[PDB]
Amino acid sequence: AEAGITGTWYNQLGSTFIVTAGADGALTGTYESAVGNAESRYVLTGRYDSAPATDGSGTALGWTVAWKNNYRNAHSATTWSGQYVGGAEARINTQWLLTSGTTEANAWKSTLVGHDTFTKVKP
Amino acid sequence: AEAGITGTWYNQLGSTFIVTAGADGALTGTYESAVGNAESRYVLTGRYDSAPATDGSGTALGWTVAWKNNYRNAHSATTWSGQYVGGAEARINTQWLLTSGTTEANAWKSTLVGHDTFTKVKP
Amino acid sequence: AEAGITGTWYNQLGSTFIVTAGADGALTGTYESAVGNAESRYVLTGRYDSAPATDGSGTALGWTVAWKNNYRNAHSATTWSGQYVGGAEARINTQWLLTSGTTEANAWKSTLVGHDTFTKVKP
Amino acid sequence: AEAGITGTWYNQLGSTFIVTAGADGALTGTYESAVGNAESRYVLTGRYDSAPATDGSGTALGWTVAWKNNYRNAHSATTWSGQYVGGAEARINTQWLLTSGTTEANAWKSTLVGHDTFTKVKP
Ligand SMILES: O=C1N[C@H]2NC(=O)N[C@H]2N1
Ligand SMILES: O=C1N[C@H]2NC(=O)N[C@H]2N1
Ligand SMILES: O=C1N[C@H]2NC(=O)N[C@H]2N1
Ligand SMILES: O=C1N[C@H]2NC(=O)N[C@H]2N1
Repeated sequence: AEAGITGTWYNQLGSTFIVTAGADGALTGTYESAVGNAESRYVLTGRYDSAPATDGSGTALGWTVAWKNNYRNAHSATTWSGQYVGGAEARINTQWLLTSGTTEANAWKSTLVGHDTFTKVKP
Repeated sequence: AEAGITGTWYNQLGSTFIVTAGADGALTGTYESAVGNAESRYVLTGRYDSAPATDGSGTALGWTVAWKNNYRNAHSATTWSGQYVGGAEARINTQWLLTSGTTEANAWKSTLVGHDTFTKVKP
Repeated sequence: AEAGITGTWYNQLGSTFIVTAGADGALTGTYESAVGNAESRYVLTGRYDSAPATDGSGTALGWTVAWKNNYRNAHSATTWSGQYVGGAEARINTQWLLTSGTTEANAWKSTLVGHDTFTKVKP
Repeated sequence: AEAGITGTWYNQLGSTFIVTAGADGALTGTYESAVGNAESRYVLTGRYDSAPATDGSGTALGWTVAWKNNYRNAHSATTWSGQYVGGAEARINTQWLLTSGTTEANAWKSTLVGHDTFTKVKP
C-alpha cells in the first residue's frame, strides 16, 4: 500500500494521475484526463485505509478531482472509489461518479457512473 | 458555494460532517457516521468546482473518508459525489460509493452504492 | 410481496407504473415517465425474489423499460434494482441505471445513475 | 441489434446467459452465474431499444434476474443496464446493480454495483 501507491498510474482511456500516499492516509497529486471537458492537469486529494492484510486483500482508497483549472471550468467533479492491489502487476480498480452542476429540474440526470482500471504501465 | 458550504451538515442517517471550503477548491474536515463499522470522527478531504452560475445551478463537489481512526479500522473508504444548492433550504445531494478491501476473488462484490442528502438542520 | 406489489405506484418525480406480480417471480406492466425523453407509456418486464422473511426484510426485485413506443424513440433503456417493503406505508426503494446508445468514443459517459422511491399514494 | 443479440454470451467471471431478442423489444432467456449465491440457471426477462443508428452507436438494453430457482433462494435480484455493439467482435458492455432483501436498518447497504462485459466467445 502507501509506498506501492505513490507514483504514476495510467488507465484504459489514457488518463494519467501522479499521486503521493502520505504516512497517515492522505493521497495528494494531479490528474490529467484524455477525454471529457478537461484540459491539462487538475488537482486531486483523497484518502486510503492502510493499515490494510494477512490474506492478500487490496487496500481501499478514493479521491476527488473538480474539473476546473486555468484553462477550463467544466462545472463538474468526479470521485473514484476502489482498491489498490500490489505485486508484479499492481493496479487500482475503481468505479467513479461524475456529477455536473444543474438546475433542480435536471438534477435527476446530474450524475454519470463508470469504471477505470489503472496500471503503472500504460496501459 | 464555498462560504455556503462551510459549516456543519447532517444527513438522513444521522451522520455529521463539518467542512471548510477553502478559496481554491479544497474541502477539509471530519465525518462522524451513525451507521456502519465506524466509530468517532474520521478525516475527510475533497474538492468543489466553483467557480460555479447565472441559472441558479448547484456547485459540483465530492469528498473521501477512509474508515480508519484510533478506535476502528474497517478496511474501507467511501467517496461522495454531488452538488451543493444554497438558499433558505440549502442542501448537498449526493450518491456514494463504499469500497472494501477484498481478495481478488471477492472484488466483484467489493463496492456498495447509495445516496445521502445533507441539510444544515438535522435533518 | 407479490400481491402487495401488484397495483399502481408513483415516485418523487411524478412517474407512474402499474405492475402485476405473477406467482412465479415475474413482473409485467407499463411505465409512464414525467421527466426525460419519454412520452406516454412504455412496456416494463422484470422479476422479484419471493419467496422472500421471518425478520421483516424487504423483497428484492428489479425491472427494465426501453424508452421506445409509437411516439418516441429515445435510444435508451433504464433498469431499476431495489426492494419492496409492505405494511401501512409500503414502498419500493430503488437505485436505477439509464444507459444511452453511443459511439464507442462516448461509451464512457453512456450511463446515468439515480434513485427513486415509489409509494401507493402519490407521492 | 435483435438478431445480433440472440444467442449465447459469456462474461469475464465465467457466467453465461442465453437470450432471445423478440421483434418488439423483449429479451427472454436464462442466466447461469459462476460466482455468488447462485446455483444452476435462473430466468431473465428484459427489454432493448432498437429501433436503434446511422452513426455506428450501440443499442441500449437491460435485463433482470431474481436469484431464486429450485436449488437456491438467495433473496436478491440483479439488473444489468448497457448497450450491445455488433460487428466482428460484438459485445454487450454493462454496469449492474445487485440488491439484497434487508431490514430497514440495513437497507443503506443493500445494493452492490459492478460491471460486466459479455462476448460471444468465452471470454
Ligand atoms: O480519466 C477519466 N476517467 C473518466 N471519468 C471522468 O470523470 N472523466 C473521464 N476521464
Ligand atoms: O453517513 C453515512 N452514509 C453511508 N455511506 C457510508 O459510507 N457509510 C454510511 N454512513
Ligand atoms: O421515472 C423516472 N425516473 C428516472 N429514471 C429514468 O430512467 N428516467 C427518469 N424517470
Ligand atoms: O455474472 C455475474 N455477474 C455478477 N453480478 C451479479 O449479480 N452476480 C455476479 N454474477
